[PDB]
Amino acid sequence: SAPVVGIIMGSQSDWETMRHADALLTELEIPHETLIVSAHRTPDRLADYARTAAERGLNVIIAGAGGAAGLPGMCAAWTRLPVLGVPVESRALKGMDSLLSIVQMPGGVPVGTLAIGASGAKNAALLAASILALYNPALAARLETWRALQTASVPNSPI
Amino acid sequence: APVVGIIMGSQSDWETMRHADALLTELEIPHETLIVSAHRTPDRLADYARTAAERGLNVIIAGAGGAAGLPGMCAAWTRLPVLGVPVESRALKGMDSLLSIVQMPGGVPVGTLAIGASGAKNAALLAASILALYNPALAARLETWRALQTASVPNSPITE
Amino acid sequence: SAPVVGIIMGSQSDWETMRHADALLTELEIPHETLIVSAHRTPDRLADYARTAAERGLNVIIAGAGGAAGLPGMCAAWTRLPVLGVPVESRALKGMDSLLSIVQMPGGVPVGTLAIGASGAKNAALLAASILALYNPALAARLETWRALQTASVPNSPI
Amino acid sequence: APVVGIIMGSQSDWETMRHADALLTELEIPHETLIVSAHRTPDRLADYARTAAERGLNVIIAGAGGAAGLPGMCAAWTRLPVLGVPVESRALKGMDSLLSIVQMPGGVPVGTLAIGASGAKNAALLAASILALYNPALAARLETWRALQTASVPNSPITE
Amino acid sequence: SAPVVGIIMGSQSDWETMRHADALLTELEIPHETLIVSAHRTPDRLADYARTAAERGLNVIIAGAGGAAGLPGMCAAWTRLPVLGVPVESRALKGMDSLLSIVQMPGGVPVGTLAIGASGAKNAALLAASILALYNPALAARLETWRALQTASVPNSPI
Amino acid sequence: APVVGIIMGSQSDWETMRHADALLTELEIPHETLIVSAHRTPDRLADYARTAAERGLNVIIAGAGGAAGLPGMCAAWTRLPVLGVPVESRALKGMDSLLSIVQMPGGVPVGTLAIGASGAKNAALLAASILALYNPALAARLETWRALQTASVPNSPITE
Amino acid sequence: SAPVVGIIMGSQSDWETMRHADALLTELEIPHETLIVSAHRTPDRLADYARTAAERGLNVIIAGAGGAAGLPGMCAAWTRLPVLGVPVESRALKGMDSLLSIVQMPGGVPVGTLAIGASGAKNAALLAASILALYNPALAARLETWRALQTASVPNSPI
Amino acid sequence: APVVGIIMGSQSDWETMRHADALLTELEIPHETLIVSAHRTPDRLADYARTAAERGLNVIIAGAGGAAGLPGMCAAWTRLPVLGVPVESRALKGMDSLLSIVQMPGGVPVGTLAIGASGAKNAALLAASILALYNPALAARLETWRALQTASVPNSPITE
Repeated sequence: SAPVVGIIMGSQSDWETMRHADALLTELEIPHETLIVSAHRTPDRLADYARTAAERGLNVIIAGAGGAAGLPGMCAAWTRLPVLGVPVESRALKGMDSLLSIVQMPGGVPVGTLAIGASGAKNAALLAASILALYNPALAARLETWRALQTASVPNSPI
Repeated sequence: APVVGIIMGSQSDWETMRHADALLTELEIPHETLIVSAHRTPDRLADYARTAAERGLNVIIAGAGGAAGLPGMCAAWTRLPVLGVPVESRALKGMDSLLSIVQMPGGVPVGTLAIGASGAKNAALLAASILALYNPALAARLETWRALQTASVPNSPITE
Repeated sequence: SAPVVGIIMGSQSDWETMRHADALLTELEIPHETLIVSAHRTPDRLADYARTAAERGLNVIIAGAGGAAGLPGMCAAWTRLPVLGVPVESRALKGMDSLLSIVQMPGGVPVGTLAIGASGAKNAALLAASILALYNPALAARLETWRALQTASVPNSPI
Repeated sequence: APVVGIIMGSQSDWETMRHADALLTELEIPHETLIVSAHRTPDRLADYARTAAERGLNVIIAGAGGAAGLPGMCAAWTRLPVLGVPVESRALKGMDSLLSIVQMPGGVPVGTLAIGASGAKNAALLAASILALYNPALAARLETWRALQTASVPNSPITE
Repeated sequence: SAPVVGIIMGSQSDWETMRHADALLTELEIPHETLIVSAHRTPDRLADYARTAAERGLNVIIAGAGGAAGLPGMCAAWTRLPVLGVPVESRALKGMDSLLSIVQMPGGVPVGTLAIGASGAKNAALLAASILALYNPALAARLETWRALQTASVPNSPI
Repeated sequence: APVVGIIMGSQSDWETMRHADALLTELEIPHETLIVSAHRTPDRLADYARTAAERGLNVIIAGAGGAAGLPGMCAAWTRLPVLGVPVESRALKGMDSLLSIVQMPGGVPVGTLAIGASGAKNAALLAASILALYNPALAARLETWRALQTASVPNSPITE
Repeated sequence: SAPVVGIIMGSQSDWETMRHADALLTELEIPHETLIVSAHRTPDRLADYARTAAERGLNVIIAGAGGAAGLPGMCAAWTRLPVLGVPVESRALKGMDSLLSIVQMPGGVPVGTLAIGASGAKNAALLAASILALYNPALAARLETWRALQTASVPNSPI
Repeated sequence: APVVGIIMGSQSDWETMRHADALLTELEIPHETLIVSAHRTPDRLADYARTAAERGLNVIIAGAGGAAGLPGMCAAWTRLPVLGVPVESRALKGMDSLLSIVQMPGGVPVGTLAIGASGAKNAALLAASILALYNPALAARLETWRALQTASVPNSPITE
C-alpha cells in the first residue's frame, strides 16, 4: 500500500514522458507515488522530498527532467537511496542536453541514467522493478513473467 | 560469495573499471571481476549473464568502450539490474561508448553512469545503494561514507 | 530458391526502413529471408540465427536496428559471414546513436556500416549484391545493368 | 565587504575560476571565493544561495564541470543574478558543462559564459559591468579597462 | 518612462522568440524598447545603437539572433553595458550554431548567454530584471513576488 | 595476383591503413597497396576504380580523412564492393571522416568501418569474410583466426 | 548570353535548395546554367563538366549536395575555377554531414563553403556575384544596389 | 599594391593564418597581413572593411576562433568576397569556430574553408583562383601549381 518507488518530474510537460514509468510500475503492481518536484523552481520542495524519502519508506526514486536537468542529480545529493534518471526530450537539442546534464554526474553522487524519452521512462521503472525484485520474491516472479512475455511476444517476421 | 559482478571487454578497460572494484572493496561488498567480451566471447557472455542470478549475484556492473555492446547484451540475458560504465574511447572520447550504452530500447534497461573513472566509481556506489536496501550493516557503512564525503569538502580553494 | 542473404531487424518499427533492402534484393532476384531478431529482447533467437546462418546457406547478413543498436555487432560475433549494418533513424538523436553503436566496432569483429535510414537499407542490399556478384555471373550482369540504368537515368537539368 | 561571490564545485575548478578572481581584484571589486558543491554539499549551497542577498552580495559567479549543476541550483535559491562558467571536462571538453549550465528552463536564469578560462574572465567582466551601473568609480575603472584593451590590440602579427 | 533595457534582434524571424523577453519586461513594468538591429545587414545601425546605448540611459541590452549570430558579440564590443544573448533556434542545427556563436566569446568582451529559444528570451528578461533590481527597490519587490509566485504555482502532481 | 586493393589519400593515412595490410597478409590474401588521391589525382582514381574488376580485384578498401572523398568516388566507378576506413583527423577526431564516408546516397554503397586502426583491421577482416565465401582454403584460415581470437580472450583482468 | 556561372547539384531533391542560387543570379542578371551532375551516380559526367568548365567560359561553379556530399570537392579537383559549395540539408543529420563533407577539404583543393540550406544557396550566388563584380563594372553596380537595398530594407522594429 | 587582405583576431591566430600568407607569396600575389579584432577593435574593423575596395583589395581572407565573428562582420561592411578560416579552438577543436563562420544568414556571404592550417592554405588558393579569372599571368602560375600538386602525389605509400 505504502509507496516504495517515487516518480518525480520537473514539470507537467514531463508527464507525457514520465507516464510510461507510472504505467509500468502499476502493471507490475509496485506501490508508488507520482509527483512534480522542480529542482529549479521548487528547490526546498526537492530538498524535503529527497532527504525524507528513505524515512518515508521509499526504496528507489525515478527522476525525469529536460534541458539543464538538475533534478536527478540534486535528488541524489540529498538521499542515500538509488536514484534513476530519465532524460526528457527537449525541443531544440532533442534531449542531448537532458542526457549530458543527468549522466555526467561527478564521482561520489550517482544517478543511474536511462535512454532519452519514453523508452527511458519505461526502463527506469523496469530497472526499479529489478532492484525491488532482489528482496521481494512475489515481485521477482512477476518481473520474470514480464521479461518472458516480452521475449516470447517478439514477432518472427515483419508485417 | 560475490554479490556484484564487474565485467569488462578487455584489459584496456581495467584502468577505468578498477575504480568500481576499489569502491566496492572499500564498502566491504564481496564481488568478482572478469573480462567478458560481447563480440569476441559471445557465448561466454550468454553463460555469464544467464547464470548470474542463480550464482548469487544481485547487481552487474559492465564497462564498454565504442560499440562493444557488453552492458546491453548482459541485460538481455539477466533479470538482475545491470549498470553500465562508458569507457572513454580514443577518437570520440567516450561519446560513442555513452550513446551505445544508454540508448537501450524500452524493455531492456541499463542504468548508465558518466564516461570514465567517475562513472566506474559511481556504478559501484549505485550498486552499493541498491544492496543497502536490504543489508542494514552495508546501509550504515554507505551512510557513513556519504556523510564523510559531504563533511570533507573544503570551504575555500587553495588560491595560492 | 534457398535464401543467400538474410535481412534481420530489431523490431517491426525498423521495417519502414529495412523494407528498402528487401525491395532491392527482390528487384535483383536475390533469394533472401526477412526476419525480426532482437539482440536485446530475443538474444537466444539471435545466437541461434547467427551461428547457424552459414550452415543454412546464407552468404551475407544485413542487420538493421536503432538506438543502442547491438544487433549487427552481436550477429557478427556469432557468424563468420560478412555482416552489413543499417543504422535505423531514432526519434531523438536522428540515428546518430544508431550509427555510432554499429560502426564503432572494436577491431576483430567487423560490421560493414551503411548510411542512416532508407538509403542505408538500400545500399546494404546493393553491397550484398556486389558481394554475391563476385561468384555469380548472372547476378553480376543484372547488377551491372542496375548500376548502368541508375547512371543513365539521372536527369541533366532540374524540373 | 564582498559584493561578488565566486563559487566552484572543487579545487580542480580553481585553475579556471582563478581568472575571475584576478579580474575582479584588478578592477578593485571586493569579493569572496568559496568551494560549494551542489552534489556533495547541497545544504551548504542552499544556505549560501539563500542568504547571499542579505549578506550584501550583488552577483554570484558559479563554475561547474560536467553535470555538477552548481550555477542552476544557486539561481534557484537566490534572486540575485547568477553567472555561470562551464569548466572544461576531460572527455567532453566542457560541452557537457556548457549544456548543463546554459539550458536552464524559463523562470530560473543563469547568464552563461564561454567554456574555460575565457568564460571565467568574462564572468568577472560581466559582473563588473553590472556593478558599474550604480558605482560611478567602478564605471570609470571599467571604461578605462575596456578602452585600454582596445588600444592595446596590435595592428599586425609578428610574422617572423 | 525612458527605456532602461533594450531588446534587439537580427530580424523579424527572431520576434517569435524575442517576444517572450518583451512580455516579461512588460509584466514586471520595466520600461524598454524593442528593435530590429542586424549586425550583418545593418552593421552601422548596430554600431550607432551600441555605442550610444549608455548615453541614452539604457542599463542592459538583450540581443537575440540565430545561426552565425554575431549580433550579441558585436553589441558587446561597442558598449560597456552588460549584454545578454539569446540563441534563436535555427532550422537545421536547432540553435547549436546560434549557441556557440554567442556563448564562446573570447576573453575581454562578455555576453551573458541564456538557453536556446523562448526559454532563453524569457530568462534574459528575468536576468535583466535581477540586474536592475540591485538598485531599484520597487522593482526588486516585484521580482521577488514574481519568483515567489513561480515557486508557489508549481503543481504537486501531474494531471 | 592481388584480389584486394588498399588505397589511401596520402602517406599520412598509412599509419592507419597499414593495419589492413598486415591483416590481409596474415590471412594470406594477395593484395596491392596504393596512394590515390580523389582530390589531387582524380583521373588516377577514375582509372584505378574503373579497371579494378578487369584487373582481378574483388574488394577495395579505401581510407580517407576529413572530406577526402576517396571511398565514395571509388564506389562510383566500380561495381565491386568498396569498404571505407575513416582516418582520424586532427580537429574533429575522424567525425568528419566518418560522416563523409558512411552517409552515401542510396545507389552507391560504401561499407564503412570504425574510425582509425580498428576500422582498418576490420575492413581487412570484412574483405576476408567476403573472399572466404568462394575460397574454401581462406574460409578455413578465417575460421581458425576467429576461433583463436575467441579462445585468446583472458577470463580476468590483471588487477595488480 | 553565354553562362559565366554554373550551378550544379547532385539530384532533383537538391533543387528545392539550389533554386535560391538560381533566382539570385537571375535577379542580378548573371548568365548561368543550372544542371544536375552527380559525383556518385554520374562520375564521368562530372569529370567532363568540371575539366571543360573553364574552356566553356565559366568563371565560377556553385555545387550543392547533401549527405556524403562529394560533388563540390570532386568538381574542384578537376577545375582551376573557384568552386563554391552548398551543403544541402539532409533528413537525419540536418546537413551536418553535408557540411563536414564539403568544408573539410584537405589543403590543396579548396571549396568555398556556405551555410546549410537555402541561405547557403543564396549566399553562394551572392559570393559568385561578388567575384564576377571584380572585373565587371556594370554588375558591380547592380551588386552594390542589391546590398544597399538589403541594408535599407531591414525594419527598425518587429511587427 | 596588395590585392588580398589577410586579417585575424590576434597573434594566436598567426600560427594558422601564416599558411595563407605563405601560399599567396608563393603564387606572387601581393597582399597585406593584419590583426583586426571584431570584438576588441570594432571600429578598426569597420574602417578596414568599409575601405578595402577603394584601397584596391579584391579579396579578404579572415581567420577567427570561437565566436570572434571577424569574417561575418568584415563581409557586412565590404562588397568584396570574404573568405573565412576557422581557427582551431582549445575546447571545441574549431567546431565553434566553424559554425560561427559558415552559418551566415542569407544576404551576407562568407566562403568558408576547413578548420585549421588546411583551411588557411585553401583560402589563399581560393583567393588565387578568383584573381586568376582576370590575371592571365597568375592564371598560368596557378595552373602550374595545381598541375605540379597532381603530378607530385606518390603512387604508393612507404610501407617500411
